[PDB]
Amino acid sequence: MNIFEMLRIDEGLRLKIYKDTEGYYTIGIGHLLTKSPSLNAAKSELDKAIGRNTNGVITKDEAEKLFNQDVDAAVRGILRNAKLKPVYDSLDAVRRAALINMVFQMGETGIAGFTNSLRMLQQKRWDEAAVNLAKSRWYNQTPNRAKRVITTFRTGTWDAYK
Ligand SMILES: [Cl-]
Ligand SMILES: [Cl-]
Repeated sequence: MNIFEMLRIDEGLRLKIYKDTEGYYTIGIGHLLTKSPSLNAAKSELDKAIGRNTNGVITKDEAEKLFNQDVDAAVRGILRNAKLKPVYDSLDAVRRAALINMVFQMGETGIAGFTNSLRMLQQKRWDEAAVNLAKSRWYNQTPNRAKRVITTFRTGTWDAYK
């Protein structure tokens, strides 16, 4: 298990534009296209992301390519952020994957709300951090995925994912 397999399990793969759990147009491996309500505004963004006229459909290769760029950007965003960096640097390899997952799902700005949990993770207070993480819209909206990420932070293993 690694960060790619992990995120591929949590987001799935769809080759045609779909709407995510929040109702936004997405495609591929959890690649958000836009928050507007317009399917046309989403086809245009897709087109622009792929470099071709897609008509809302892409191939497995194109989805994987966006996925590769999105993980890379998630990691780079963590490393550039003054609040996230130190947490990431303090974590072991498994737990780093867990933080990346959260950033890929919710963006550096969604993660902003986790001030308290991040401090607990930095301190290595696993159980406490797990409790605190769970008191969040995140956890209430996508409980199953939240449980898997949380357990990964609590345990430091990929058990939630075998
Ligand atoms: Cl893009
Ligand atoms: Cl879920």
